[PDB]
Amino acid sequence: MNMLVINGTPRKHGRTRIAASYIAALYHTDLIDLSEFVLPVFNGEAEQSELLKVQELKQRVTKADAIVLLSPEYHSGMSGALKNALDFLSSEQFKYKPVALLAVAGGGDGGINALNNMRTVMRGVYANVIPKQLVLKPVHIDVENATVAENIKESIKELVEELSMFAKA
Amino acid sequence: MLVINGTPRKHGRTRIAASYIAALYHTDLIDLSEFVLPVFNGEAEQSELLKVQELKQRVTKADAIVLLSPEYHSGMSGALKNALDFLSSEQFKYKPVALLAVAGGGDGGINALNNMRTVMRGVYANVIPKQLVLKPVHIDVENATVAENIKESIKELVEELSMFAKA
Amino acid sequence: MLVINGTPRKHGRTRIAASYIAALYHTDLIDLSEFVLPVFNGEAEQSELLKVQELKQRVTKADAIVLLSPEYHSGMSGALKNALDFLSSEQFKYKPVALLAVAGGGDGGINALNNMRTVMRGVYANVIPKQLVLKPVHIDVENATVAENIKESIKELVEELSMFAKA
Amino acid sequence: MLVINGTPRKHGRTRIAASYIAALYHTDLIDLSEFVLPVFNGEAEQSELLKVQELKQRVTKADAIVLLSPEYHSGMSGALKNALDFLSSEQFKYKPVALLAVAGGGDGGINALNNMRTVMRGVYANVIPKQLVLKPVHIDVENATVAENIKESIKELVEELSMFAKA
Ligand SMILES: Cc1cc2nc3c(=O)[nH]c(=O)nc-3n(C[C@H](O)[C@H](O)[C@H](O)COP(=O)(O)O)c2cc1C
Ligand SMILES: Cc1cc2nc3c(=O)[nH]c(=O)nc-3n(C[C@H](O)[C@H](O)[C@H](O)COP(=O)(O)O)c2cc1C
Ligand SMILES: Cc1cc2nc3c(=O)[nH]c(=O)nc-3n(C[C@H](O)[C@H](O)[C@H](O)COP(=O)(O)O)c2cc1C
Ligand SMILES: Cc1cc2nc3c(=O)[nH]c(=O)nc-3n(C[C@H](O)[C@H](O)[C@H](O)COP(=O)(O)O)c2cc1C
Repeated sequence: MNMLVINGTPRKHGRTRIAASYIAALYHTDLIDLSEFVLPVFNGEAEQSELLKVQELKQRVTKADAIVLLSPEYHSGMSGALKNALDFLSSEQFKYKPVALLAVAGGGDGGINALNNMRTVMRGVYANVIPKQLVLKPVHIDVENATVAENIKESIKELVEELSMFAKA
Repeated sequence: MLVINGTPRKHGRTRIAASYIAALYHTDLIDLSEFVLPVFNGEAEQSELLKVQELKQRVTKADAIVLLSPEYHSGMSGALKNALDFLSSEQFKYKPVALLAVAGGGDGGINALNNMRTVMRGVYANVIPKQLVLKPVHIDVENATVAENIKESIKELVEELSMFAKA
Repeated sequence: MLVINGTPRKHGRTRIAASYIAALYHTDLIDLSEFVLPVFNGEAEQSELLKVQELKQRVTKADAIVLLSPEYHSGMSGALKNALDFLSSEQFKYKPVALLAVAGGGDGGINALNNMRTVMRGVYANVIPKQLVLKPVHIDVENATVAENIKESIKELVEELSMFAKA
Repeated sequence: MLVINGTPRKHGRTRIAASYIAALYHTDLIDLSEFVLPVFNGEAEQSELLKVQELKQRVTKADAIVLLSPEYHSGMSGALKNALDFLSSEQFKYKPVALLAVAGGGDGGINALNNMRTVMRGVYANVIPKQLVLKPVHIDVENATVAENIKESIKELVEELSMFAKA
């Protein structure tokens, strides 16, 4: 298609999971849901590299032409679950890969810290993070309807479109 | 005082630095290379896990914490962040914390420190000014200890932490 | 206690916030809106100027500092950073500091806070955990003061700052 | 292509590095050590100033920018930030930008880079992945040029910048 969406929240009832679901559906992308895609904690031993899930993670990330990286803001940073998943990876999978960042925060001043955390880590693996970044609040998520609210759809639209533009370049 | 090793690798350099500090100053030690937690999932039953309970108790008990982490991809280890996701200001509020990052070289270290500092402030911890970046040259793997060159810097770090803790 | 207004704009919101704190908590006040310093150039003759001498002297004399800044382009004001460039850990070492940023809206505020935080610890200052982001809704321009909705948040900020100062 | 020297010091190392790049790739050059601006105050009259109009014009016409800055107190120079405060996304939107920071050594460099990356993204610029930290060893002051050991890295940096600009 050939885009990929990664849900960074490990909570099955997490808001980030809903945002990711919507994007994956509307824009016909691959979807990695960390709430369902449970990895072991990276520990650096050889057998972990043989793990089915680990090989799948690498495979699906490499084939992606562009990645929408979503994460909830936990303690002013990305989820430990998402960071752990990335710890299995490297520039091998991310080099020059167009990445759009989206953080789901709960409080008032939350969101930017998670984004910066993700941007720094992504740049660390030589990814190409696009300028436009998005912070979602509870008001942007329609839990009862398992989708995002109308108020945020335009922003997401622009995010994905800018990502696609960088991907074509 | 409590020392927390943020590297999940049993052979990690960060574990060596953490062990040295813990033994030299007779502190409590939480070693994430042995202290294995499930990946946070936000479930209530998970938060009731004995290990999670233990983590909370030992952190809140601590008068001061030396927080060590390797730099993985310009940030703290996922293992450490995952452990922290189980916790909150209830365990960290106003608690004196000293930051130490072990990087593989180059320009590594600061990103991990900043990541940790931001997260710790997020849980209302009292992060002291002095922060330390260790490189492979500062670690003696053969003898499973730190190199002589960094010992004074570590001493300065701990003593400043103690100063903030007693104040 | 010393309050520093980071906004160079005479009509800026940050100036209103700063003036409020200085007035109600009877503190010293450095207003970069009219405390005009030249652009740092590293020349020795600059440190001879009475304003920079005054800046250094009032910072060292302060028992605790409330550092306010607008968020310009996801960072602290150039005016404030320029003023800080004249200074160093000589004036800031272990200085209790509380951060406050004023943002135009949206997702602004945090970047300026982090910027100031990183710079402040860079000069070895003791930045307290509690930090504030003020939005237009927190500023009562018509009455040239802060809104009632933010007064006790500031109160808490000053309280925590004082606590760190006493200890 | 445009090269911006962030150091306001006429004898700054950053000025040396900037001059090397500007001459090697025959680029435009804005030298803040001699391109003096007033402290931004937000008043309409300032935008009438020749230097301000010049700054805006030369930035917009640039197809790519190499942004250099010394690390002052774990951040970009106040001189550079002040200059950027005059500008906005109107001049930087989708502009390819390569970051380079000159640090006095130690753990310095990353903080200045992060500061610049955050601010640049704040004005909607397109900051490339590759970033460079130059240290004293990478600068030959007596020869008024960069050391041979860093010439390759600088080349790779400019080449990646060109690639993103040709997109
Ligand atoms: C462990 C934990 C830490 C959190 N810390 C923050 C925070 O630092 N800032 C914030 O805005 N929200 C914070 N929240 C609230 C989340 O932003 C909120 O749950 C949001 O919906 C994203 O999380 P979710 O995708 O799992 O639902 C935290 C939530 C959890 C579970
Ligand atoms: C997954 C992973 C990512 C790493 N990324 C970085 C990096 O971003 N910057 C760096 O300086 N070193 C990096 N390294 C090297 C580590 O800093 C090095 O292993 C160091 O000894 C600390 O890790 P350790 O405690 O597990 O030994 C990375 C190592 C691993 C295993
Ligand atoms: C040059 C400039 C850049 C600005 N960039 C931002 C921004 O990055 N984020 C934001 O929330 N507000 C931004 N604003 C709006 C200010 O935050 C707003 O004016 C606020 O009141 C603080 O500035 P002040 O103290 O001068 O009033 C910017 C304002 C100016 C003058
Ligand atoms: C006001 C000031 C603050 C400085 N702070 C730092 C620092 O935070 N980290 C660092 O590595 N170097 C710092 N330095 C040293 C500079 O990195 C050094 O002068 C280097 O040559 C770059 O600055 P320059 O372009 O003016 O030469 C500082 C220098 C000055 C003048």
